[PDB]
Amino acid sequence: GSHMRHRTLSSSPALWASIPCPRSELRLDLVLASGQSFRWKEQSPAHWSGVLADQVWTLTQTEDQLYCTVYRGDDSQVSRPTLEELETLHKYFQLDVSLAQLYSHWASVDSHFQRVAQKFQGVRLLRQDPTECLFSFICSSNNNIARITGMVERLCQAFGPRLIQLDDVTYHGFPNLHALAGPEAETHLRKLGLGYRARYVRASAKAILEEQGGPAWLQQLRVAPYEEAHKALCTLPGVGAKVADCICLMALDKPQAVPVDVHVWQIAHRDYGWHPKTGPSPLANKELGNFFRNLWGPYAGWAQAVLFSADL
Amino acid sequence: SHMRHRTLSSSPALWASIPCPRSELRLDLVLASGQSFRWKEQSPAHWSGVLADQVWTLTQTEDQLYCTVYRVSRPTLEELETLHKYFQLDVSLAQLYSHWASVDSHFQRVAQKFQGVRLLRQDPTECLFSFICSSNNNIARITGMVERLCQAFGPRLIQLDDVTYHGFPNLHALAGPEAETHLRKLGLGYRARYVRASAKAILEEQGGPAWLQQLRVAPYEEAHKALCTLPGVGAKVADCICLMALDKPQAVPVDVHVWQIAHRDYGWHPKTGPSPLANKELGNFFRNLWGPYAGWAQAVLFSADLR
Amino acid sequence: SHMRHRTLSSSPALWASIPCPRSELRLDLVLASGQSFRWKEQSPAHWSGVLADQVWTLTQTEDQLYCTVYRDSQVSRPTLEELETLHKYFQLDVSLAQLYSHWASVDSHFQRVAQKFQGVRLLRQDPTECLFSFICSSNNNIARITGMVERLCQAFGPRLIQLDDVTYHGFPNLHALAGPEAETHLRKLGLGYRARYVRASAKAILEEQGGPAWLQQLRVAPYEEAHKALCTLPGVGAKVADCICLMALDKPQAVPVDVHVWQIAHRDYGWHPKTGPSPLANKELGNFFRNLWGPYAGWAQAVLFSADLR
Ligand SMILES: Ic1ccc(Nc2nc(C3CC3)nc3ccccc23)cc1
Ligand SMILES: Ic1ccc(Nc2nc(C3CC3)nc3ccccc23)cc1
Ligand code: NI
Repeated sequence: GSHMRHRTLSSSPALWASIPCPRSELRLDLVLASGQSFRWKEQSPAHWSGVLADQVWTLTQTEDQLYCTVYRGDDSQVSRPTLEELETLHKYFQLDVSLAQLYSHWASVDSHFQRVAQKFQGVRLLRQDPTECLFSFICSSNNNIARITGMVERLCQAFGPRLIQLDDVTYHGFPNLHALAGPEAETHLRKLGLGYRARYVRASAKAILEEQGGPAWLQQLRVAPYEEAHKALCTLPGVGAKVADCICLMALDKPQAVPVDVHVWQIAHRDYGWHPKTGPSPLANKELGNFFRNLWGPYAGWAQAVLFSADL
Repeated sequence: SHMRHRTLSSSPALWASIPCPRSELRLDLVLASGQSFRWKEQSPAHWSGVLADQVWTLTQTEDQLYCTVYRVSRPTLEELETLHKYFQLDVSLAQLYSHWASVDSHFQRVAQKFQGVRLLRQDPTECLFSFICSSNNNIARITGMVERLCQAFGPRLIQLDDVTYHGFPNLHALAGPEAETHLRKLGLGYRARYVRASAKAILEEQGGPAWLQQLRVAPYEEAHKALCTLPGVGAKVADCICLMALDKPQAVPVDVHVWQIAHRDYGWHPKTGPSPLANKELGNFFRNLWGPYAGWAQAVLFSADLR
Repeated sequence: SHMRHRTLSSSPALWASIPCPRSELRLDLVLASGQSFRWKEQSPAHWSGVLADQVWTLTQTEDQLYCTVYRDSQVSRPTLEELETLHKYFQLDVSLAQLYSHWASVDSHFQRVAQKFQGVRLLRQDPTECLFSFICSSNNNIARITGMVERLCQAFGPRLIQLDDVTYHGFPNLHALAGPEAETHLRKLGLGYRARYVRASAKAILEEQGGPAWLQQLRVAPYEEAHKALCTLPGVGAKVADCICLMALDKPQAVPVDVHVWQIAHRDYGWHPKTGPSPLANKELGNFFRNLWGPYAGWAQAVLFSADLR
């Protein structure tokens, strides 16, 4: 292992900065391991360590403050987070968005939400890098949080740049398309236990580079309307309506995207008495997405995240 | 002299008791569960509110219902009897709970923690205009509208602490030319017109209160149809009044809340989303399951769902 | 009686052990979850009841199943053959850890519920006892059936032993339940209409089917043949026949369906018939759970029942 160690607050308070953030606007423990991102681990209690854009971070919070420290993978000396680095963290947690106001609105139109959301405040959507989000959720088919976390970790060690080692944890940045598109990529990824998903990863990387003109295409979908972005993602190998809706909600700034599968069907039927007006089909899935947009409004995906967090 | 809300230890000379197990009646489940909007717990375990132009305070032990009335004398026999009628204590809740539990496994699991849920026997006039006055969302907003309505149009009875108690208005007061303008200011919106119109309609039809009293004796089906001819009264409101004021224990008021319970807890779908015909079907389902006190069994499930 | 219910600290000379993880068997989830109606927790963590005309007390640690047997005879610790009949009764040859894994892999709902409810397995019951027990199961709950079976056994079954104020009787044979008095007697013991089905089914197995060797033939016969054969008996429909199949005739795929399974299926799985409870829709719901969980569907059901009853 490495002589360099995971930081805690009160081990090294010189190296931590703070963002003013109520625990009611963000609970790290509900957002960082609830199946949005698969790159955060609680390495010591209340201290969440993980990768953002080829930098490792540790995060912890009091009732009113979000405390962050950053580790850089170069000669540069151990330093407290910069202003620009704090701003990318403010963007990542979309803290511009008032969760208090959204919770109020959903509770006003949905009695079920009002009962369940009391114990589950500070559930918001991370704003993820599209590349990371796409290839993460391509590995999401027929999977659970624990197994995906493993696949993504091994995928990053194999294809992503080595950043730094803290204790016995070696941190890698998320691979670029070129690394995942290479001739060995599928064989290698299959060894790492991706199974059939290994093909979709290589094929989607090749497709975006050759057919769509690189990662600037995923950035175009961030600006494009929800419907255009969703259809465009669904043309990729391994990406159907569910995965396209996850990416839309979590990386392409489409707060109205409602990823539908057996889990959402179960909630809808049990808690709302919903049946299709036309069992899961492509058309009924779209109908159930529309139902939740009609009920909750243009941040329907965000309301869904609160119900998922409350069901788990 | 400044008069205060009584407690049982403070002035026990002025309290009478009715023998009543806490299993036959829990005041805390019945008096602020959206049947009546005129009871507040002004001090702990002590419920104060208006019955027929008199203020009462109510509290209970495990075996006794303690009541005091403000008109300095203890409640009379006739006054105790109107309170016995109000809580319909002739009806054995122990026997009903037994019967429902015997035919309904779900009820048996849920009703354990929620004993003493019964239906108040409300004045028809107060019940009708209370439930017309509701957007039918929340207890708090209706409680406000009814309180302000009573201060504006009802006779002043007494003041206890900083609470001024008014009796419910008579039909004449709600039927007047000013009634709609006034009620609109009190925030009723378009419902203010249905209140005035329904008051006029009931007065026009024989004796005002005497018509609603006829519906109390009339069969459930006749009473329900008759209420539905009133401005602002549909099947749901007519079923509330039937169950709560017209002695129709089989009345099952149906809306999205009952649909949710029925579907989730009983696996019920219509055999023909909410429609008038499907709502009637769901009412029939619960009468078939629970029997002639279906409305009372419903009240237990509502009390157990809200907690 | 001068003879008392044993506890593990009171008389450890008379107890033997079977190596058995609490993850493979929780007595407290299996012995009063409506499979058998003959086990009571007479002292905490100590389950006393009848197996094959012998009384047992059972208790467990995290890794061991501790058993003592009461036989007049010299007070002795359980024999090897007696331990083996207990190993058969709990079907401990079957890996519950492997089955739980398989069900959890194909069913997210099961995975959430089965965490707190491990060691739910199916007892292997005597067919006669299971048949007449579950004939009394129509329009009934665990508490009321436990009473009917207890009174039935005292009235018609041989006295085995008394421990404290509890007199233990073996289950009656068919001949005892088939007599001219049987229905009148059983009606007094509070069985109601079920008293008729008990006498009639006893008569039917003796006269029409050639005695209890018929129930042993159904244990060897395929599920579907055994089920149809049970359904020819008075008071045995699809639900009771499926209970007997699962709990006594070694048919792990049998899924007893009634209003209780309908409720779980609809609420927890969003299932509707691809067509309210009917004979055909009940069969459809049984097929749904066999399709989902595989050939041990009945065992997976038992886990959900144990988790629903809490
Ligand atoms: I709002 C929200 C929050 C979290 C996630 N998480 C995941 N959603 C799904 C299905 C339900 C779409 N499947 C997954 C499988 C494995 C891991 C994470 C998953 C999706 C949407
Ligand atoms: I796997 C399994 C586990 C326990 C039981 N128990 C019982 N199942 C039923 C209906 C639901 C089939 N009804 C009963 C009535 C009374 C007592 C016990 C009963 C059945 C199957
Ligand atoms: Ni349904």
